[PDB]
Amino acid sequence: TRFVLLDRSRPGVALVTLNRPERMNSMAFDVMVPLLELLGDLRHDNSVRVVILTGAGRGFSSGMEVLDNVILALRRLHQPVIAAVNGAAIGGGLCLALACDVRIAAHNAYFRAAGGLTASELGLSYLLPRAIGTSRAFEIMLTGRDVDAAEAERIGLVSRTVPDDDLLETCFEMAQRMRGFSRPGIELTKRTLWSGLDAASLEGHMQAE
Amino acid sequence: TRFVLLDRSRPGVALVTLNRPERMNSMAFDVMVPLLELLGDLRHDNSVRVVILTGAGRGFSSGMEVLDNVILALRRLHQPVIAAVNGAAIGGGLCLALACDVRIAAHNAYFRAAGGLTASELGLSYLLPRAIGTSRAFEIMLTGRDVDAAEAERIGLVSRTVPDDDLLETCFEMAQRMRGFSRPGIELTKRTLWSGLDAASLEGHMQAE
Amino acid sequence: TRFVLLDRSRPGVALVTLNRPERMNSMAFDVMVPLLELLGDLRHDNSVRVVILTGAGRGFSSGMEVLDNVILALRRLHQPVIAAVNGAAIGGGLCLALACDVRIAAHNAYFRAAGGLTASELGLSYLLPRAIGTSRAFEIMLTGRDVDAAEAERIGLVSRTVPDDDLLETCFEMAQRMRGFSRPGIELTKRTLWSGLDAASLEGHMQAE
Repeated sequence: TRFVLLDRSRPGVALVTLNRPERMNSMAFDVMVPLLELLGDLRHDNSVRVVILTGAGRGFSSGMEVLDNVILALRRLHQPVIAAVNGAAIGGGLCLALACDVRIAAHNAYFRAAGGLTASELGLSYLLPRAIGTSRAFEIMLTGRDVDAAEAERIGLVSRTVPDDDLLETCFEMAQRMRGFSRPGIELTKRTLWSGLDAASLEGHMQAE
Repeated sequence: TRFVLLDRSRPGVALVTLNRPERMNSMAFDVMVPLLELLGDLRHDNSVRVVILTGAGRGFSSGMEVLDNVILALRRLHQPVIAAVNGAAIGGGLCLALACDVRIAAHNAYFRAAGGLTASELGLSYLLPRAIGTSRAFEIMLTGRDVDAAEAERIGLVSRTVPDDDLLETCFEMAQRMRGFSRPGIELTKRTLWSGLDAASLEGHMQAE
Repeated sequence: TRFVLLDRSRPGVALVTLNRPERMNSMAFDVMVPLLELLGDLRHDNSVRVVILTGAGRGFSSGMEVLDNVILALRRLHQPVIAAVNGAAIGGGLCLALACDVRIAAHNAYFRAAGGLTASELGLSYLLPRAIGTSRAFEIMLTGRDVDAAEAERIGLVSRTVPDDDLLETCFEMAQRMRGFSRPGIELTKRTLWSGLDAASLEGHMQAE
């Protein structure tokens, strides 16, 4: 009945579930705003070392902009965010997954860019070519085709694709491994990675303080 | 007898053929300048939704700079450009293909960087690592080796590799699919993609107007 | 007994061996400083066309910063540098390999990011996502897992993976091929490639002089 659920069962992990499976967790206002407030809170929760983000039901997400705020909130966390893509990641849903630090896909997952200049398409146009190279990003976005989970793994859109039944535990297993590193160590890795993408030059980035 | 041919057989599509098969469509002045003027015209033709670019004969192209003007003209089109790489794409020819939005290769195609600071090598050095990653771009350009069509598909230099006999119709099939999207929608996708490559940061790009 | 060895057996090639196999050629001060001085000398040696960099013993390298100076010295050479990754490339060792122009791996090799804001992690965070895309770079660096030589080749972290016994000769064969191009031609290719990575835009890069 809540639009975004939080699960703190596992030590050091916050499992966040987009919860309107009826509408394929479409990123309407009443989903993205509570998500934004939760992401803000999680930033200050030092018991949480890793965030796993997933969708209730059949889809991950079918996707006055709040998506850009959410994207930057994900990036602002000192915790790594693992997207557990359990089903359809479409438009804003694909962009949300690309805003996470790691993606793992269920066999059931597929990915589509879709949709008017939106935060979603701007985010996609920045992040997708940097994930999978310009050739594949360009034709996927220009044809608007579906990318299945096997292809997503092959081309490096996700890190791994696993049986639907194994998805969350794979993510929990990865989170558990990440817990073994120090909180400031992991944070620095995440921060250098995202700022490395924006860096003007190699030398400038190496001079970062 | 014309050095660049235009074919408007298929609705919404302009098939452009580099036509000096004798010299493997080498990007001499008398080819690139008519191509440049045609690309300028196509920009204003609202009957054309998609451009397919290919070479006459055995090669795609064997490649006071006009290549840079052509590169920027391709990019300036609101229409997606599909390179139908039917054979040898060498030097300026590879750079021309990389300046298109999507590449499809015939079984017959192969790719080589070749050649004096040229627009070709500058364009390549920017575009190839962004297409296929720095490791592969660097050694392909530093060894100057041939890359066959099967490898090109594997590493994401092209989106697909198909039988020689099926090349153009695969491209027409993709163009036909792209026609289904609105003209301003497709345009925005192409524009965000190319400007995304040049963007200084994620956040700056998301603030684009 | 020297910490960095130079081998000029093969014409046009300088084979540089990191020589403290006892400590897995860890990039301590007494290794990196002589390497830095050697890289400086090699820059002025016009008999040397290609540099091959490798490690003595079982590892490539297990890795007040001098690593950043070494990184920029490698990049400053007009000669291509081929990393012959003969074993463990860990932390600064992986970053060193990523600072070379081409990587070839022995069957024996594996790669790990490891480690406090260091030149190593900054260099990695810039170079790894540009080599293999953000999805794989991010999870490899955030999980700190080992990447074996077969995977490294598959994802384009290295150009090729070969039997341990064949590693150096594969590199010598590639160097021999690179020798066939002119010294200023090869130099320009290397320079456009590295500056292309830092370029602000396609058009700006094409206007380079």
